[PDB]
This record gives sequence, structure tokens and C-alpha cells, in this order.
Amino acid sequence: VIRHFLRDDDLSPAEQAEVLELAAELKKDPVSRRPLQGPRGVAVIFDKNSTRTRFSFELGIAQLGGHAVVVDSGSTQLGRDETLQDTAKVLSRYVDAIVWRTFGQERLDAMASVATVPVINALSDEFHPCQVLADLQTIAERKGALRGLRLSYFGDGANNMAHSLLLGGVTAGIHVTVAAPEGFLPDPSVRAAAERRAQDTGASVTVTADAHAAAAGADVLVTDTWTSRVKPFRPFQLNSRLLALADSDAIVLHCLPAHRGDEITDAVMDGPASAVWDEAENRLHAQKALLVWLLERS
Amino acid sequence: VIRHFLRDDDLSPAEQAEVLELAAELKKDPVSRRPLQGPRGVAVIFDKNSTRTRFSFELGIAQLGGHAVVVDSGSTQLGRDETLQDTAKVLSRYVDAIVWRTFGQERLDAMASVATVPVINALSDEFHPCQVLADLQTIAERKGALRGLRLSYFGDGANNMAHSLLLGGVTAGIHVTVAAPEGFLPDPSVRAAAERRAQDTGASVTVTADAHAAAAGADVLVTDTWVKPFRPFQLNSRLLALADSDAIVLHCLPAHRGDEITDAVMDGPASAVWDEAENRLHAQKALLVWLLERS
Amino acid sequence: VIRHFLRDDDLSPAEQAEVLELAAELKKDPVSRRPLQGPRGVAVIFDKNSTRTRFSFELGIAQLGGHAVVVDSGSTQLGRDETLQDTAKVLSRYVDAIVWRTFGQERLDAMASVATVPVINALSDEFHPCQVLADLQTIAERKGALRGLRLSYFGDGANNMAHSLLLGGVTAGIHVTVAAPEGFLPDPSVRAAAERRAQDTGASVTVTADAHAAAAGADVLVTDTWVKPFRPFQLNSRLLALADSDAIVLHCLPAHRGDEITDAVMDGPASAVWDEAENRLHAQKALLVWLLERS
Repeated sequence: VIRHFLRDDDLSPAEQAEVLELAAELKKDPVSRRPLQGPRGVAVIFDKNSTRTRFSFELGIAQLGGHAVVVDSGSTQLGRDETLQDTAKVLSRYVDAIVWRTFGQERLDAMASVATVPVINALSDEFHPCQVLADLQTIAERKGALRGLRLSYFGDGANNMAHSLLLGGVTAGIHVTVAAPEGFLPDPSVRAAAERRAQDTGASVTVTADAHAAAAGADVLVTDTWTSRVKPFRPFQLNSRLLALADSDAIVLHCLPAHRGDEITDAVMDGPASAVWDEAENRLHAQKALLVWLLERS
Repeated sequence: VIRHFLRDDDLSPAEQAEVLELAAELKKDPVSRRPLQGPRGVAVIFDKNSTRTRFSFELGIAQLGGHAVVVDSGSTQLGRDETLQDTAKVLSRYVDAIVWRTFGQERLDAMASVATVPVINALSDEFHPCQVLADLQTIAERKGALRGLRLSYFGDGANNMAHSLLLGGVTAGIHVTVAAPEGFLPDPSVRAAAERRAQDTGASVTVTADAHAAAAGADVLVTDTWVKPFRPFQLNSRLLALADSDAIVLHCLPAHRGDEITDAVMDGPASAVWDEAENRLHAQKALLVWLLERS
Repeated sequence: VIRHFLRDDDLSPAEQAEVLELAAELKKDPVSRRPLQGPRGVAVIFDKNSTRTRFSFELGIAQLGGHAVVVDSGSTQLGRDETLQDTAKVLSRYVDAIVWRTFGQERLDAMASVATVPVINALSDEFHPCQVLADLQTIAERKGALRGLRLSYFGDGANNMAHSLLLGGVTAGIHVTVAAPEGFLPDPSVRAAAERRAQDTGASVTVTADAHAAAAGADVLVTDTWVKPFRPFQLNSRLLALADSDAIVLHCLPAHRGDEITDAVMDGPASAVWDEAENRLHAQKALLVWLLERS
């Protein structure tokens, strides 16, 4: 009974492999799977609006045969006028899955503890597991492989992207380096779980403040905006020079939106190493795959 | 020429049975009717926002083959920039029905005086007839025949729910009782029309401040979110004990647990609240079908 | 390769003829053409909300088999957070076209410059070309051939409807007149481009401050919302009578009855205002279809 996806480690490696395999299949034949045919409903809920998250979910649902019901931040926020449990119980009568952008993980857990349909974290304060799914797919297609690559993330190590890349990466078997200054380290319990999960996949977790050392011989370079007070992040800028220390075949990822000239330069964003646009496109195929997998299991 | 749904008594007892029988058919086979295949448009319009009305309507529309165009209260309110008549006449060209959540009844009548397609009260200040259709549907799946049951409503006796349970209940032949505190009674015209409808069906209308007497021998106990005068009207286990042993509890939602209802009642075995939310879809679906095929 | 629609003259006269003719076929058979079957996505984005635009576009898209993702003025404005070029490249990966209600023309040009799918001007500060297609469509069904007809616009000569009726009107072969007061002239370069386009189609452009004269003999009388020196330009029974006996009136909506146009004109027998509003749906499908097969 009933699977959810609130954080990257909610999947096991084999299960993450299956989902990513299915993402490959769906990119090629986007309307070949129709488990939401009817149309069946899926809730798409935003505590804070995210436009790229709405596009990719809303079209991806429609393409699986369903109808996304989308609700804004312009509505009464979910836990204010009734408990989240009540909202979950009611929504479970209307839709086959619940996709939710929100704040703390405790709110996701609350909803997921009583729902009779899958709950999916669209993007939270702590995690961004749908983005990492698309990151991994973009890596799979660009490099032909996943296990054993060396991935480096630069910038705020406490942000949602840094956590997810840690958890999602080691699940995929990727050696993850987080390159972050001073006091912008990963939340410790996230780091412990990523190390624990790494012991089953042959991966590892490295945290350092040395942006040169983290860039050296890396296969993938990743960065995010400096908060989604900026003096400490400048050595961590993805520029031509830093990318020149990476493997010669290395690729660059950015979940977007980018602030060109701060965390990433125009040469690197617009250059041959950048997978940024395919990555963006891949939000659509990954989340599609996620849903199918979840629905056939629930 | 054109049937609308603005209040529970726009349908006749005979016709309300048709909609209800159809709603049970639709619960069993949710995609078997496709009158909106095309897709044809339906307008879904919110002067004040309602999440659960959005879910149920929008989905039910899609499952009839059509497509709902949803506008929020994050857009210019309907009667300000142009007359309600003008908007009605334009919408009429784009959609086959108009589903509107709005305030005063006069706004609904203004829109429905000139529309060439059915107009539906999604929810308003004065009635909530789609909720009562869902209420009657779930009552019917638990206790069979509707004619003759005793239904009591507790809480603010002047809000849209009481008006509608009054209007809807007697339509279906149920004996409706509003239990309200001293300064909170139904609109007297709604009250009188309910008494006028009840004569056709064998029903009756009671208004009282006696929670204990209203709860006694009751078949169905209902409440809505409400305040010191309201507390003796609370749906609690001690109030439930006075009811019939087979009694059920409905609540239109959201609940404010610890006020109008209690955790033990709403999560207890007499609670029908979840089936009650679900049937918003089925009832509204069947309403669309019924109206479209008669327009 | 890749055709956009940001101003009316983005289409050549022959290209325009095609779209309009298609509009009539799609009016007669709304679900006959299905290029976005899948559904494929189209972006519908509003820097500024517009209810009637949402309706026509969203259902248009649904009836070609696609799915409209609609984003409101209630999200971050489209350029404040990432550059437009980046937005365009990303949307080009999700949708097959971008429909956009924005402000300055340079914002549309920016998006159009790097997107790999058609970009459409749903409404902007300078132009409203989608409305004029609907206007042209409605004039065609009333009077037959468009060539050589006289159309006069009344009110603010500098607004988006004024520009678009000039460029769109002369593109169809229509003698366009703007009746505007004082210092409410058309943009000089828009007027220039209208004059060139008119030499091509063998039509003409007139701009005057004499309403009486502009009304005289005209086939089509048009107006938009406005406030003091516009009062001699009102569409009243008087001004209508000075036109041709078989004239028609258009108004893009919403109308402030009593100001730019009176009750008796608007609810009269020369008023094509509701057909004009219906045809927003049909003309924008035709544009979608046309632009898509060329991209």
C-alpha cells in the first residue's frame, strides 16, 4: 500500500534506477502511458508559486491522460482553516496523487501520514527531489552512465538543492562533493543519511571549502542561486577557469533561474558544457516517470 | 428553453429524484456520460475563492468531456468593469454552462436573466445547493429511501447551509429542524417557501433553540463552522447519544474541531463526512448532465 | 521558419486572407482541426489579467486538442527574475507556442528573438492584433468581401485598438479612418507603416478630428473605452444615422454604456458586438493553426 516521494532517499537505488529508466522511455514516447486516463485528477498545490514547476507538472499530468487541478498562493494557505490531515483525507477522494510545494518537511509528513494516494514534494525548504531526478536524467543521457561519476555542487550547502544532490546522488551511486564556505554547511542529519546511504551504493560524501579541489577531475559541476552576505560565495562562482580544472568532458547543471554574472558566467552557461536547457526540459519527463511509478505501486 | 440552479427549490421533488438517481449512476460509472465531449467549455468563476468547489467542479467537468475555464478573485470582480448582463451575453458564446461562486442572490438572477446557457450557484451568501445535493446523496446511500427521515442542523441558523438544508430537505421529503441561538434564525422568506414546499412532500419545518430536543430521535445530525451563544449547539458524543442509534453525522467543511464538532464525533463511526465531500463531484456532475439535456 | 504574430502587419495581405478564411471553417467546425493532439502544451501568460482573453485562448487551445498552461499576474512578472531570453528558451522546451499579454513591444520582441516556437501578442501596450482578426472575421461574415470597405474608429487614436485597426484594416484592403481629438494622435511610425501597407493593398489612411465626417458613408463604425474631450466622438444614434444605411458597429469590450457608446446603439440592429466577442475564439484558433504549420 501507498508510496510517497518527499525526499530523494524515499526511493531505494533500484527503484530510483527504474524511475530514471522510465524517464528515458517517456522522453522518447511522451503519450505512450495513460494511467490517469479518464481523466483522473491530480492535485497540484503551491504554498509559494513556482512557474517552472507548474508548467512541467501540469502538462506532464495532462500527457498521462489526467487533469491537473492547480491551486495558488492566492488561496487560503493549507493549514490555516483546517488541519492538513483533513485536507489530505478530502483530497484523497478527488484525485489520484497530490503534488505540493511547501515549506517544512513536517507539513509534508502530516499530509502523507493519512493520505490514501501518493504525496509528492514538488520543492520544499529542505529538499528539491524532483529537480535531482531531472538532473540525474540529464546526466544519464549526456554521459551514458551514473554509478561512479564525481559530482560537485558550489554555493550554499544548506539549501534545498545541496541536500537533494547529496541524497539523490549517492542513491544513484555518485561521489558527491559539496563546496561551501565557512558556515553554509549541510544540515548534519541530512549529511549522516547521505553517508549511510552511500555505504550501500559505493558512493561517498565530501564537504569542503576549497573550490579548486572540489572542481578538480569532477564529471559534473552544479550550482544554484546564492539564496532562493554574498562576499563569501564569490570564490565558488562557476566560471571558465574553474571548469577548466574539471574533467575535459565535464558538464554543467543549474536548476534555474540563473543570475548571469553572479553564481555562473555567460561563457559557462552558453558554452558547450552546459546541459541547463535539457535539464529544464527534463523536469517534465522525470516527474512524469515519478508519477507512473508511484501510481502503479499505490 | 433553459433550466438554472440558483437555489435548492429550482428543482421539483420529482426532478430532484432524477438528479439524485443519476448521481448514484455517475458514482458507479464516472466517465459513462460525455455530453461535454469536444471539449465544450464551462465557466467556473469565483468572486471569493473556494478550493473544494474548484476541485469538485473542475474535475467533474473534465470527466464529462468538457473543459473548465477557472477565474479567481485575483481578477477584476464581475460587475465592476461591465454590467453583469454584458458579461453573461459574452460567456454565452464561449461556454455551455456558467458556474459562479458569488455573494448576493440578485447577482445570480442578473446573470441568469439573459444567459443562453444554464447558470449554477457554486456557493453563495444565501444558499449552498450543490452541497446539499451531495448531502442528500450520501444520506441516501446509508439509509435508503429519503422520504420521512428527521434531519436536524445545528449552529448558525442564518447561513447558506441552513437555508439550503431547509429548502433541499423538504424537497426530498425530509423533516428539517434548524437548531439556532436567539439572534441567528433563517431568512423568513426562505423559511416560508420551505414550509410551502413541505406541504407537497409530507415534510415539516422546525426552528428552535433547544439543542437537546432537536437532537432527540434525529436520523441525521448536521453542523457547519460558526460565539458564546453557539456552544450548547456543539456536535458532541453527548449530543449524539440523544439521536437514533443508526444516526449519521454530516459537515460541509472545513471543520474547526473543538468548536462546532468534536474529534470523537467526526472520526467516530456515525461520521459520513468523507463520503460527503466525495459526493460533491458526483452530485454536481449529475446536475450538469440534467440541466444541459434540458437546455 | 518560425512565424510570430506581434503586430497586425506581421502577416502579409495574402497570409491574412488565409487565416480569416480558416477562421470561418473553424467556426463551422470547431473540433475538426487537431494539431496539438497529445495534448501538446501552449503557454498562456498574463503580465496583466484579461478574463475574455483567457476564455477564448484557453478553450481555443483545448479544441485543437492541446492543453493551455495559464499563468496569471499573480506570479512574479516574467522579466524580474530571469532574463526574458532564458524564459523563452525554457518555455520552448515545454510548449509548442507562447501566447503573451504584456506591456512594451520590446518585451515581445525579446522573447520572439530566441524562442523556437511561435510567439503571439494576445494584447500589449502598442497593439491588439488578435482582436482585429476577430473584427475582420466579423465584418467578413456580415458584408462579404473586405476590399474597399470604409471603417472608422472613434476615441483615443493612440491606443492599441487604433494602431491595430489601421495596420490590420489596411492589410485586408480597407479604407481606415481614425476620428480622434486634440493630442491623441496615432504613433507616427505606426501611422507611417499603415500608409505603406495601404499603398501595397491599394487602401488608405485618414486621421481627422471631425467625427461627423468620419461617420459619413462609413461601412463600419468602431470604438473602445476612453476623459473630457472624447465626448463629441460618442457612438450615439445620431452619429450612426450619418453612416451608410447597412453599416455595422463593433466594440472590443468592455463597454461603459453611456460614455463611448450608448444603450440604443449597442443593443440595436447594427450591433455586431456579440458576434465580435464569439469570433475571438475562432480567429485565434485559426492563427494558432496557421502559425503552427509554418513552424
